[PDB]
Order: sequence, then C-alpha cells, then structure tokens
Amino acid sequence: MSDFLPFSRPSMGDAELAALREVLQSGWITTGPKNQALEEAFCQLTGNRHAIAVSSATGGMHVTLMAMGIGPGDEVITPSQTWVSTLNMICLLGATPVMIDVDHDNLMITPEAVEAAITSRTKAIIPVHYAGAPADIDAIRAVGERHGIPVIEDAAHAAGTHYKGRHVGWRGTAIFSFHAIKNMTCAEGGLIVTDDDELASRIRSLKFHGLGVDPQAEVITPGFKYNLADINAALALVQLDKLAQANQRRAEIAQRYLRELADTPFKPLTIPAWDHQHAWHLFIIRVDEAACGISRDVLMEKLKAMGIGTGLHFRAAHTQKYYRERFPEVSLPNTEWNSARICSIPLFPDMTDDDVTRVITALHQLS
Amino acid sequence: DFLPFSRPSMGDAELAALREVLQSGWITTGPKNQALEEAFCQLTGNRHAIAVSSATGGMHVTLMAMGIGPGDEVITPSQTWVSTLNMICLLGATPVMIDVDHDNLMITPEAVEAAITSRTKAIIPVHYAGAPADIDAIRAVGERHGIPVIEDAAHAAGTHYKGRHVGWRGTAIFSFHAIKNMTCAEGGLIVTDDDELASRIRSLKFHGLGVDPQAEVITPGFKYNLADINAALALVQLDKLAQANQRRAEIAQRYLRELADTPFKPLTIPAWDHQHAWHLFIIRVDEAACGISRDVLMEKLKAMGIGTGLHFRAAHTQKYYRERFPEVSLPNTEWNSARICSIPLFPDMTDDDVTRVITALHQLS
Ligand SMILES: *Cc1c(COP(=O)(O)O)cnc(C)c1O
Ligand SMILES: *Cc1c(COP(=O)(O)O)cnc(C)c1O
Repeated sequence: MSDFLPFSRPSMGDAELAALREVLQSGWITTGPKNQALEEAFCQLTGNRHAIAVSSATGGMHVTLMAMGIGPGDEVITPSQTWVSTLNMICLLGATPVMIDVDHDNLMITPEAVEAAITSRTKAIIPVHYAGAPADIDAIRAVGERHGIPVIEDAAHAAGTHYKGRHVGWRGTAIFSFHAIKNMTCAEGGLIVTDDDELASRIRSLKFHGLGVDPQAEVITPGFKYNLADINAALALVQLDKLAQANQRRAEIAQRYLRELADTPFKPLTIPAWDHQHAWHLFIIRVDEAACGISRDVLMEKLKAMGIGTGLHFRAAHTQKYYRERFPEVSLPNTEWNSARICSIPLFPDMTDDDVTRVITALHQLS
Repeated sequence: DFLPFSRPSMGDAELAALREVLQSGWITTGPKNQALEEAFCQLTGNRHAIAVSSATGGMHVTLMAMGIGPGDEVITPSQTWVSTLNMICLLGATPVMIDVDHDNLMITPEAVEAAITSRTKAIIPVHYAGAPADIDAIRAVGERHGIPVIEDAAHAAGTHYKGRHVGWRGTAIFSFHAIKNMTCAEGGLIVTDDDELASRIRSLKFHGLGVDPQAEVITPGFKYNLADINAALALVQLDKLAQANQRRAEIAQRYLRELADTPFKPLTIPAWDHQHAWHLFIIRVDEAACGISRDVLMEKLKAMGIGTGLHFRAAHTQKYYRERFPEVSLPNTEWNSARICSIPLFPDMTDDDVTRVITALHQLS
C-alpha cells in the first residue's frame, strides 16, 4: 500500500526528532518547561491571557465544562454536526446536550439557532469552527452576553484560523486539538485559552488531580488527569513553528480544489461572508446522488479502490445509537442532509501537486 | 550535580523507536499499541491488555465499566495516590478508606473484610513500592462476598507473587508515568481476565464507540487512548525492565544493608513469596529515634544536593477528604504518612551516587 494516498498524514521529520532528543536527554519527560513554553506560545499566538495545555481537546472540554460548574439540570447548546466528544462530555457531567441545526452550506451554528434554543437551564453555548473556517463568533457571543451564558469555542479545526483580523480565541474561551490529523500535532494533545482568571485557575487544578494550595499542595476537590507530557509539548512547539507554512500549503491545495471542482457536481462548503482567514483543516465535499450520479458511500469506496483515502467529518451525533434513542424527537434537517452526503478528500501539506491532480482526476472520472 | 530521587533511563533505543513511529506517519493509537498489549499479555499471562493514557484514566474507565456509581462503596487504602480516591468520587461512588499494615503500607485481608457492607462493589489493594500485597488472601475475601478486586499495580511492573507476575489473573492496572520502573512519560495499561469487562473498557476509553454496521456511540465514553509514540517508548522500556529492576534491587539491597545500623527504618519485606520490583526505597524517620524529623531530613538532603519524594501524604489528611470524611481515623496510615520519604532509587544511579546518599543519611542521623 505504498501508493495509497490517505486523506491526512502528519509532517514529522528531523526537527521533531531533534526536539524529542532534547527532552529525552534532559531527563524531564512529563509536564515541565516545554509545557510552559507551549502555553506562552499560544498566549502570544492568540493574544489571550491564559493557556492550559492538556492531554486531548476532549479532556480539555471535560475540565472546562466541569470548572464552569456544569452538571445535572443544566443544558448545553451544541451542534449535532460535530465530533461526539463534546456531547459525551456534556452527558458524562450529568448535563443535557441541546442539539441545534447548522447552516446548510458551512456546517456551523447560527446566532438565531442559538437564541431559539436558550432556556432558563442553558449554562453554555459551544460553537464549532468547522473545517478551518470560523463561526460568526461575535454574533454568537452577543447572544450569550445578552442572556448571561458563556460561550466555549471548539477550535479543534482552527489552529491558524483568523476572524476579523485576530486569531480564534483572542478573547473568550477556546479549545484547540493537537490530534494526529490536526494542522499541528503532537499525536494526542490539546490546549485551552481563556481570558477568565478564575476559570483558568480551576482548569489547571482539575486537569491535574484537583491539586491546589489551601501550605503544600493537596486535593482541594477531586480532579482528573489530563496533563500533557513534555515529550508531546516539544512536538507541538515544532509543529506550531511549522504551522504558518503548513497552512499556506493547505490553502494552496484547497484553492486548487475549489477551482478545479467548480465544474463538477461535487459541492464544497461555502466560504463565510464575515472577514476571516481559513486554516483549511479539511476539504469537505457534498455528494448528492441526483447531481453527481454517485452516492457519498460509493464515492468513498471507489476512491479507496483507486488508492485514495477519504474521511467522514462527521456522522451527526444525533443519528448515533445512544443519542438517537435518548433524543428521538431531535430533527435537524440541514445536519441530516449534509451528514449523509459529506466526505473529506485528501488535504495535508506533505501532499505533492501530483497527489492533488490524482484526487481531482479521480473525482472527474467518478462524476 | 543534583541527585534527584528518580530519573528515567532514556537513550538511543528510545530515540530509534520514536524515529520509526515518526517515519511511519502513524503516530497515534495503532500497531505499537497492539504490540504493547500483546507484550503485557505475554509478561503477565493474563488474557486481555488495554493500553491507556494514564493509570488514573485506566482506573476511571475500569470502575466505570464495572458499573460503579452513586450508592456504591469502594474499599481502598488512604495510603495511596489520590487518583484512585478521586476517580471513585468523580463517578459518584463512595470511598471507604481502610488502614494499612504499619510496616509494609499495604492493606490486609482482615481490614478488607471488616469494611465490607452490602454496598461494597469493589476492593482496590495497592502493591506498594514494588512489593505485592497478599493478593490471594484479599481475593479470597472478595470471592467469599462476591466483590471484585481491582489491583493498583502502578508500582509493580516486574513484581512477582508466588512465582507469577502481578496481574496474571484478575484485573490490575499498571502506570508508565515518568518515575515508574518503565515509562513513556505518561501512560498506563489494564490487564484483565474478564472478556466483558475488557470489551467495555476498550469502548469507554475511546468515546463509547462500538458496533450495534459501522461504529457509533453506544453510550458516552472518555478519551484515554495511548498514542503510538508513547507505546513505542513503553515497548523499549519493557524490554529494559528486567535489567532495570535488577539494578534497582542491587541498590535497594545496599540501602537495606548500610542503613541497618542507622535509626532510619525501611519497609519490611513481606513473608509471602515474591519478587520485589523496587520502585521506591522508603524510610521512616522518627524524630525520637533519628534525632531529625522527616520534613527536616528532606530539607537538609536537598541542601546537600539530594532529592527525596513523599509517596504518599495519606489521602484522608488532604483538605477535600479531611473535610468531607473527617471521621476517618487510620492510625498506621497517619503514623507512617508523617514519617515516610523516598530516597533516590533509579537504575542510572552509580555506586558513587548510592554512597553519597548513604553517607548523607549517616551524617544526618
Ligand atoms: C476530534 C475533535 C475534537 C476532540 O479533539 P481531541 O484532541 O481528539 O480530543 C473536538 N471537536 C472536534 C470538532 C474534533 O474534530
Ligand atoms: C501515580 C500512581 C497512580 C496513578 O498513575 P498515573 O499513571 O500517574 O495516572 C496510581 N496508583 C499509584 C500507587 C501511583 O503511585
């Protein structure tokens, strides 16, 4: 399978291996100075005040919602059109996810859909910056502010995303991911930025056993273990140093897909009208059987037979067994239409121009 | 020139394993995880091995997979790391803290039996400092009452009990944290002989995904999977474990011999047949006997360039547990928790490093 083109691969090379050598030689391999440097780097990148490195964005979401006091009786507004981690963490704190629909062409929640779903129980709103584009975060924030409801941003796809001239997470609270397919990776990892001093203090304690000072450190309240090792933080620092060039190459690839699929029936997501810089984490197409003459599932299967990988980001959460059975009344037409028709085609900066031509040619052949 | 109480043994073999993973492009959970799990089944003899992001997370998902929650009691020492107590509480269950033997810091079958109620749903013995608890006797109490025994084997990679590796049967959780005898900086691994428990754990450490067709959320789960970068490090460290533990044993034997004529008191070696992994070398520091307190000894050792650790400040004496469970009174735990410290023990210590520690302790007596 040496000729298989996956939909993503990391850009790991000599720089990463040299950073690893440095940490190994130091003998300080779990959380330490590389974590501190990564956190400082994300404060400089975003402009926000506090950065907390964690073992995954999922764990980051877990401890952020926990630190806010989210629990039984509370509602959290979220798309269904996202990764299931967020819905799972809401449920596992005992709270209730309130799933709302998304815009049919950029797959992100709207301020109107948020406002319609607010109740006296709502304790957080979690927009997703999808595929590398930002949600209309000022408008969503304005809805939250009017009701006194915090907005927690799922920025997994948004390392390098700008919104109205600032990096995502420049204010408010946002959670980044360093999973293997993310634009910067340390295999598994994540990072929370926030402007809220008390929230940051609670998060730092709750990702490391609830330890704090009452004197020596001791458990103040039970917490979890979601700290990031320095081996991983060192990889993340290298990948952050590479991120601008990685995203530039991703944008060049995505622009070519936009142009050369314009005269095919496959339908990319639409670029938001608000000012932004897209990180191009994923290149998603909608495959409508009536327009394309091929279904999404069959397209993925035939691409695979041609040696071309694809991903499904995402099967809507409310269509999956647990949520389907717990929340059977949830009906989200834009989500359901897209979830059945989307796939992610290869997009990663180590792709060659000929890799891109191979994908485009296969899509023209399969139309 | 500082001699810490622990340092990992990382070199070219670890760097070469990392190189291989990076070159493959498959950096999170994958074939190295599979190989690590198979290697732990070969090491222990047990059937299922599930690699996880930390032993804490492993404890979280193991108790969750057993159905532990509100209304359930879990018997545990207070004399352990706070992670276990925290995970019990954060599942909504109730920790029932019991005392430990005053000289090896492990729970006894009698103490377990005395704490059992109709609400008890698990017993969690700790294999402490590299020695095994009397696990057959504790298991027998559990079996008589129908209560599962989940073993905290963080300290016990390489520990044998009656000729088998810890975790050869039953359920046990290992840690690969930086100070453990084999490390991948952070990581852990669950072994179990229970097919259904293993199936649930595997799903619950990766988002609750399972097959009802394609995988989907069957019930919400957590994210505690181990990356292949880390699994590859764990494999190298497992290949080194026997030699690492042999060197630890040589150092520990020299401490036992050359501290015999000091008032510092090591833990006692259990009477049941075992092989000690020598994760920690713990001494008790009684001011009446030693002329110096535990805290002052740690401070003066640090001033001499010698690090020490405290494994552990008993959980029930820490703010949350002291205020939530003020009634807990555990005399052997309290006596030892105020008097123990861990002196340097790791396989990269040279003979001169060990002599430095012994010399300082004789000087400070
Ligand atoms: C995968 C992902 C997450 C979780 O990130 P991890 O770092 O893998 O835990 C959260 N939100 C979205 C939208 C994701 O794609
Ligand atoms: C530290 C430790 C744990 C937890 O292990 P992690 O890998 O750090 O999560 C559990 N039990 C004992 C006895 C420990 O020392």
